[PDB]
Amino acid sequence: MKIRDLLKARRGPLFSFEFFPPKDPEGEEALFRTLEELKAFRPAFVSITYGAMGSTRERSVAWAQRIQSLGLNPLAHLTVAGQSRKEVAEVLHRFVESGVENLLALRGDPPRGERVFRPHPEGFRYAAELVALIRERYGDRVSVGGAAYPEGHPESESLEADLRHFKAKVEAGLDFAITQLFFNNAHYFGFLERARRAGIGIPILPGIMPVTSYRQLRRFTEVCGASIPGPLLAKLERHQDDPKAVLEIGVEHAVRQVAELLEAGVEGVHFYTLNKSPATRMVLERLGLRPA
Amino acid sequence: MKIRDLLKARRGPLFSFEFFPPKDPEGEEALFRTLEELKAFRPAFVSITYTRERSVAWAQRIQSLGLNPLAHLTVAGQSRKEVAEVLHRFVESGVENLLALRGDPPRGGFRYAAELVALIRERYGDRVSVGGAAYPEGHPESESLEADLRHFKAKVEAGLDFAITQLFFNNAHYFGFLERARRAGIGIPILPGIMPVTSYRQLRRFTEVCGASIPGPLLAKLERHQDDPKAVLEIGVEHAVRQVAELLEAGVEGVHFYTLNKSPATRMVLERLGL
Ligand SMILES: Cc1cc2nc3c(=O)[nH]c(=O)nc-3n(C[C@H](O)[C@H](O)[C@H](O)COP(=O)(O)OP(=O)(O)OC[C@H]3O[C@@H](n4cnc5c(N)ncnc54)[C@H](O)[C@@H]3O)c2cc1C
Repeated sequence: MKIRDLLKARRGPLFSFEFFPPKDPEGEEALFRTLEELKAFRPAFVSITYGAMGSTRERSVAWAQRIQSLGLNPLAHLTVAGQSRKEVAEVLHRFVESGVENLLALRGDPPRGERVFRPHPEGFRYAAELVALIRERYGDRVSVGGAAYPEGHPESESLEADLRHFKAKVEAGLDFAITQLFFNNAHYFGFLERARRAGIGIPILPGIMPVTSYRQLRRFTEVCGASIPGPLLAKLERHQDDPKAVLEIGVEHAVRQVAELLEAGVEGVHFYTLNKSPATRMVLERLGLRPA
Repeated sequence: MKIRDLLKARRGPLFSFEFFPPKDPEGEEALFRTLEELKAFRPAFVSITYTRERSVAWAQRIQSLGLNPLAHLTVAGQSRKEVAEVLHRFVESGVENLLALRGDPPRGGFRYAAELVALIRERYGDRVSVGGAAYPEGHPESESLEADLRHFKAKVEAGLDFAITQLFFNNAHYFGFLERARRAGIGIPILPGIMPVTSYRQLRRFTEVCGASIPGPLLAKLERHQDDPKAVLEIGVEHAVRQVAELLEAGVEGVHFYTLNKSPATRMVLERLGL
């Protein structure tokens, strides 16, 4: 099913899950056992994140076909970093010929432990270039999403420039966007209001990742650019070495965030889920969405 | 200044006030003494909720105090020419801001507000700024949130510059209304209207009010302290403060306070917010 059509039905909120590349073959089988269990939940779409800069490229195509084999709807993450325009086009074709109908067009992170993006010398620079590629080569045969940053990309120089680049990416041909994770709902609603004033009408799905360890915060603030609201931050940093209390804190905070988002009639919620972590399952149970 | 211009030019969220009207000459003078007191706060605009002779005089009086009136016009209970007449008198007085209404929040011939918006634009073009009411919680007795939103879109398309919502106690329902509006391609400013729950409850005793859902934790807090009006007051103020702090963090263009002259509720709310 195309995500644009799932969204168009307005059948209540779409719940989606994003997983991380498995470390070894037993972890891979464990992850697919988890996706098999997940089908009962009837997720809207599932994905596993892309790019060890390129990847794992044949691996990520294979994982999308395996997800489809389970009767789940894969969203293929497709990046431009570390790859020529022609390599990007090749991988794109491999996903679509494999029956992937949903693509998330992204710039992609730089390589591990490197902070500054530098384009491939014969590659794209901006995700909006990949969106335009897909639309010109496939049109409506696929449904295309992009990332959105309610608190702004760390590398942008103001929220208003950031919004203007987001509008350009939507106009290149997005059907929906999924946000970077955030912990303060008011910054998501405020992004939605900037987007509304800018006449952007596409569905924008909030992305949520419950805090599961204190060591995540540095990735969250510095790399993802998400602020941690004061009351939450206080609790976390008084409990860093009680991983039991950090987890329960993160779960509680995510439950309350998602409850408000669902009461605000968001088009769906996209959950960033560590492969082994029970954080997301606990959130869903506490919300009444999954059996205890 | 026209409200649409105040909004584009704002240096920060705009605060406006809407007073429920007085019952007697005593309460009339106290209201305008409050309004003069208010000049020090530099409110974006002020108004008084819905007898129309006195309405025009009130607008002139507010202007006389150096305040910017948002004049209310309703289609309810009057002919078309009467409506155009009150309209002309407002605009002849130098009122440049008009709120086109059927019902006039917090309260619960032309038939539709949209027809009055369209009349204003026919007669005055863009030389006035026109708002309408918005209902984040709809008319669920009556239609569907979807049908409600279609009606709002039509009213906006008649020529609104901005909307001010009916009061709400659950911010999520205001954010959900904005999201519905976004998906419908409505980009005009829409200001959240807030009334401390005390005041609303007081008001509902006296007249018919437009509905505003009371969330679980607030409804429960109210009931435990149910007798102890200074407790109940405090609960109302604390709830309105938290609502507004979240609204401002979410980049609302302003906040519109519905107030009983009269109650200490709205004064306390502004005070704790550091306004
Ligand atoms: C849901 C989600 C899933 C993700 N999955 C992955 C994944 O699988 N693999 C991975 O490596 N990363 C992934 N990412 C991370 C993402 O790749 C990074 O955050 C990256 O830094 C930004 O990607 P983007 O697609 O938004 O960048 P772009 O939209 O290309 O924007 C990058 C920068 O350029 C600016 N910009 C855009 N257009 C212009 C213009 N034309 N002129 C000047 N500046 C412009 C933007 O404002 C921004 O600062 C994901 C992020 C999200 C939110």
